[PDB]
Amino acid sequence: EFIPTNFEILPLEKEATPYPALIKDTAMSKLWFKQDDKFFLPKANLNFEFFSPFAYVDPLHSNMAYLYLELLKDSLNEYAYAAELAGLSYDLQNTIYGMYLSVKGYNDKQPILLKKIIEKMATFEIDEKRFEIIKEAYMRSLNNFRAEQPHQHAMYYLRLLMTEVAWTKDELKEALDDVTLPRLKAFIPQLLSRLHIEALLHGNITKQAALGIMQMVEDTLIEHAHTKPLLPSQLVRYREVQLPDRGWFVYQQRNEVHNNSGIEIYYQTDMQSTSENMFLELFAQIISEPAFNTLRTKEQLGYIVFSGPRRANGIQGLRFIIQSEKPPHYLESRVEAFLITMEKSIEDMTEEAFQKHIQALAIRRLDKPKKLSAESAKYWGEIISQQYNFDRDNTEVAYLKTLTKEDIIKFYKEMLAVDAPRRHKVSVHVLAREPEVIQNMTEFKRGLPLFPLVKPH
Amino acid sequence: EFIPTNFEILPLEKEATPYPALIKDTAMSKLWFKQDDKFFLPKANLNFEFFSPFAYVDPLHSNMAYLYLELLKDSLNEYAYAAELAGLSYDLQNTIYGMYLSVKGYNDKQPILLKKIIEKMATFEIDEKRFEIIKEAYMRSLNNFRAEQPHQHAMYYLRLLMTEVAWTKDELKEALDDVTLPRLKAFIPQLLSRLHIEALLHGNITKQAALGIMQMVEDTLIEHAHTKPLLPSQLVRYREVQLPDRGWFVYQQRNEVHNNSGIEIYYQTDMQSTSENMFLELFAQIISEPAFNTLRTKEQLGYIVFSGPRRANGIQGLRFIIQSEKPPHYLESRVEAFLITMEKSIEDMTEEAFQKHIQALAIRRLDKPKKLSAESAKYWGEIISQQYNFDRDNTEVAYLKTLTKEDIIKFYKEMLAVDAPRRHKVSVHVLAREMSQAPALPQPEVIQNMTEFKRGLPLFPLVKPH
Repeated sequence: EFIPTNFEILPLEKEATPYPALIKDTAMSKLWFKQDDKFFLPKANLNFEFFSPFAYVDPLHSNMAYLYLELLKDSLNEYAYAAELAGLSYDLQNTIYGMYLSVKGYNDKQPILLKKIIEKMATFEIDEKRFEIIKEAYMRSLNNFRAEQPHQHAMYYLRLLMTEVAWTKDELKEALDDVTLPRLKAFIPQLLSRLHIEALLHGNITKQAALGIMQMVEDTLIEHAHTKPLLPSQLVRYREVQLPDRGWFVYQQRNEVHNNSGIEIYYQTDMQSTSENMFLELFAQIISEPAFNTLRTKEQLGYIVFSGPRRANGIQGLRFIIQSEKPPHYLESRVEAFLITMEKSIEDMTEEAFQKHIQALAIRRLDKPKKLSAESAKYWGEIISQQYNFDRDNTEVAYLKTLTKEDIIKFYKEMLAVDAPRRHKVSVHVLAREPEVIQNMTEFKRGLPLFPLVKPH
Repeated sequence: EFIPTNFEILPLEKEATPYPALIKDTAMSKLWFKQDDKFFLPKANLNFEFFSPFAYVDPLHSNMAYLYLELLKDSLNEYAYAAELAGLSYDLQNTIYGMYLSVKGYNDKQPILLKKIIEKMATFEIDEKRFEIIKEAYMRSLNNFRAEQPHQHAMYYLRLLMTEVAWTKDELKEALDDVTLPRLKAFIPQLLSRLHIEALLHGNITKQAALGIMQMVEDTLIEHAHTKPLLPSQLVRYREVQLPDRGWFVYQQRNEVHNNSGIEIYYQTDMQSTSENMFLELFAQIISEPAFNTLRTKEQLGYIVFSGPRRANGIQGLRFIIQSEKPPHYLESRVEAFLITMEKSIEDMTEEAFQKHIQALAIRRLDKPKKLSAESAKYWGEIISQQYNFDRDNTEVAYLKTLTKEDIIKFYKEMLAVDAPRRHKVSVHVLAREMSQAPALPQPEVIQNMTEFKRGLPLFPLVKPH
């Protein structure tokens, strides 16, 4: 029931910001807030990150976190679905860093519902055969990972190689022999003991009641297990590996199931500066549409052929996701033919190609939101990257029109040419069922540098 | 009963290697061993190192590790005294890596005592009031670390800044407010679940008996806590902080007791490449005696005046440790004045200073070991640094004959001078309790948050192991 009365719209106050302001920061939590200006709807959306150290400590802890949230979902689904039937949808998911909480719906009863959600996932129990079915089930999903689509395989190996630490699915497979009820049951209060909160509150709501409810919530967190905040030195992130400025390295991975060869051709550009976002977006699109002309039709590589940006750890990147059944060096050679095609296709650009193209980028980028969850998802998508540049849109567009033909030529050469000093190229071969070598990826990653992080504005 | 009857000199075998070979490799361990051709004593060394991810993850489990090993030795002391009286030493220690074991002594009950030690710390129990005493007592030992001399305190900050992760002593101090005995006792076998041992064994035993001792140990572990081997992706090390190629950064702390300011002046040259070893060593000796001659002696700056190299994490370095009662920037100015003094003193070198200086550097570096415990500490210090290049001596001497003096200007200009494009300069201030011509150096940065400092900063590569 939960008092479905108050659907009223709340008028905007003195805090007449168009972007979410950080209304509370502690060592326990960090709180951003934004009333709805454009839509004025009787709705609210809430997103929560619970940051905690125990997440990527070891493949065993990751499995336990998984199973925790997984069986947690299995526990609460039976209670939650009738309230979800009332028009309040949600999602619980995980991060490599922490936990992902979504609360979406009306303004009327999210405080009571979220209250009972916190009270519910605080005091948590395990059934035996339930644990076995879920265990076996994810065990299937794990050794299944030999049998999926090579574009996912390629993105998995790329996010393996180009992060700081990475636990393979093999280790995850072998370690499931030890997941016992007492071991998880020891793990559970340890995890929830000490953690960090981060929250998005967005809708026709107030700041003070948001602070009081959020306060109430973290006070309940302290009420259960005597929660203490985290230390501000263990809010670390994982950096990304610096290529030694010239290397073009490659290796191979042999699939077992699919008679298909994926391939991902990674390029380190740079951190997201304001110039580099528009460099990479515009250059990506200038190699986008002629690729639609030449790759499927003319070069006939495959059907799942993809190229483009990479947004991870605050670091930009360039990729070529292609799954087909080919020799990988043969496929690389026609990718290099496409690189020659785009290289001269730069220098053959008229003013017209340029102008239609930058207007294409413009309408590609420009759109007003259409629902509070969309804009809230973009803002959350900025809070997870800890950037907060709320008006990067206007600045990047204002920069975007201030480009020349020669502006991307000077962008092109040092990173992409064959005689290039800043060429950061690396590919990953995924084989079908039938530079330097990389023997041990730890010993590979041993003597390679690490990129800096972004200054928070 | 630990009195020996083993007085038998073992004849050296057909296996006449001058350096320890990897005689046993598993996914669990890695084992290095030699025996003394020269020294001929019935004694042996043992340097077991436990390795674990969970050691330095947080203040809390590290606190539990230290209190564990403390009450561990405290329990096994009353037995240990007869061995210690006989010349059978041991040491349990903790590292940033894991826990550190170093046994040394005679050839009597070596597998036997080691068997007991491993089996004891394998299955170990806790008393209540014993836990209260270890808690309270090391808790009292914590806030004493405000009170030490700032050269020691500054070297703590040096190993603080020049690593990847580092827990300060306050946060580590505060985290013991909630440590109860059941949390530790739950923690312990989880700690002991998986771990790595890599050991150097040196002295009067054989190869096959060493294989049996190693097997013994790991089998004892698998017997107790069912230890399984690691995978080689969790063979991590910590990286070291990049400097932004021209920056000179500094900050200050303040002591309460001492009325003196300290300083340590760090310089990132480079990794130990063949050139850089003889470069920095030669520069270290040429900055050794004249700094002692003019700064501490002649200028009478202070008493805790120290100069010289720094070698940590496979990274060379140059540091200057000076505690005195001075303004530290004033002190910087005369440090830099000494740099100009040395700069001029370079070009004034004849061939006699040159030849006597490099020969004295050679004899400073070259010496055959006298005590067996010394050479084991050097080799061990190289095994923990994962270098293993034991024939670095021939390497260094062969490189040494190929040096000039203009090379050290080439060393001086981009790396050490003030007009440097490749300037990697960093000092550390430590204030006192209450707080002859220098040019205008560029401005330093204030450093409020060391974490937010290290946040966007690159990290160094690691070393290819020899």
